[PDB]
Amino acid sequence: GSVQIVYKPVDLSKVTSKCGSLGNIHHKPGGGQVEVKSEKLDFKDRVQSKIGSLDNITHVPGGGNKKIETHKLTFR
Amino acid sequence: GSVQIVYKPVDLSKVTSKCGSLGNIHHKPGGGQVEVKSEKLDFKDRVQSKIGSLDNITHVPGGGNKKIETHKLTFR
Amino acid sequence: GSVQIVYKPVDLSKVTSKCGSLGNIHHKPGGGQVEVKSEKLDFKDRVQSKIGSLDNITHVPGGGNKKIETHKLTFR
Amino acid sequence: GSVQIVYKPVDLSKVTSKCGSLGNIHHKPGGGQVEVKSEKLDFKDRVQSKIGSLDNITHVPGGGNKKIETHKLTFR
Amino acid sequence: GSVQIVYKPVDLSKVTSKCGSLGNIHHKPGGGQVEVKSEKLDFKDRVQSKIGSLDNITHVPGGGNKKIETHKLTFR
Amino acid sequence: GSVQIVYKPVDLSKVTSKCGSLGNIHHKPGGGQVEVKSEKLDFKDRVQSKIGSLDNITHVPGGGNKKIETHKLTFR
Repeated sequence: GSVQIVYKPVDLSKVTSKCGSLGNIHHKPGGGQVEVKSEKLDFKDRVQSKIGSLDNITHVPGGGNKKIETHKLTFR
Repeated sequence: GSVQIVYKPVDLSKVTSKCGSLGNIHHKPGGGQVEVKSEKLDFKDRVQSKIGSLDNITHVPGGGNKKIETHKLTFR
Repeated sequence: GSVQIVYKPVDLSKVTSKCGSLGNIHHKPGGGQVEVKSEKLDFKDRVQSKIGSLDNITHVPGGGNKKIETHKLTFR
Repeated sequence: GSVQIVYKPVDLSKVTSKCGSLGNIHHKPGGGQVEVKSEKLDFKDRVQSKIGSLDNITHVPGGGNKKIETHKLTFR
Repeated sequence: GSVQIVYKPVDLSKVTSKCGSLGNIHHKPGGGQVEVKSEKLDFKDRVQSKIGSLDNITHVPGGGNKKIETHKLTFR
Repeated sequence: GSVQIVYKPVDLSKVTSKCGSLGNIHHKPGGGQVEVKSEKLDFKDRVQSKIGSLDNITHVPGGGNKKIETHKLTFR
């Protein structure tokens, strides 16, 4: 019973993005107000909490192409 | 029972980004107010908390291409 | 039972980013106010907390391409 | 023609206010945003302008009784 | 023609205010944003302008009673 | 023509304010942002301008009673 696995992917890809000019981006928030009123937290595993986070972002890349992959062979 | 694994991926890829000019980005937040009122925290594992984080970001890269990958062979 | 593993990935990739000029980035926050009111913390493992962090960032790289990878062979 | 004026008002008044206790007043605005876009102003007399005034007030007096009066004899 | 004026007001008044206790007043604004964009101003007389005034007030007097009066005899 | 003026006001008044205790006043603004963009000002008389004044006040007197008066006899 010669188990045999020849796992062999190939990949010849491209993720291009040609752009002319990024200009005149304004972003002027106006404050606000948050108020959490809790008692206890008991986080236990892989928790990713964000309690009462008033914030702003301006993510303006000239690129932004993401090519995520994943492989796995859970042999038993 | 000669178990055999020939795990062998290939990758010939490209993630390019041609851009002209990044200009005139303004980002003028206006404050705000946060207020958390908790009692106890009992974080226990891999916790990633952000309690009451008033903040701002301006992430303006000339690139930004991300190529994440992952492999695994959990043999038993 | 001559177990055999020939784990052998290849990688011929590129993550390029051609840009013209990064210019005229302004970032003028306006303060704010935070107030946490807790009693006890009992962090225990791999905790990554940020309690009441009022802050700002201006991350403006001429690059920014990230190529993360990971491999693993948990043989038993 | 002995013109005669015997202008003579009297006033025996009271403006009282008995109160027990002023307590637990909260006032938590949430920001906002204004934007005026004008060209010219040409104010000329007794003008009382307030252009684009984002503001807040908390006027909590233990009194507040106002007794305004006015007299006049424009004789000719 | 013996013109005669006997202008003679009297005033026996009171503006009282009895109060118990002023307590627990909170006032927590949350910022905001204003933007005026004008060209010329040409104020000329008794002008009282307030252009783009973002502000806050907390006027909490234990009194506050105002008794304004005015008299005049513009004889000709 | 013996013009005669017997201008003679009287005033027996009181503006009292009895209070118990002023306590626990909080006032926690949260910033903001103003921006005026003008070219010329040409103020000429008795002008009282306040251009772009971001500010705060906490006027907490134990009194505050104001008794303003005015008299005038513009004889001709």
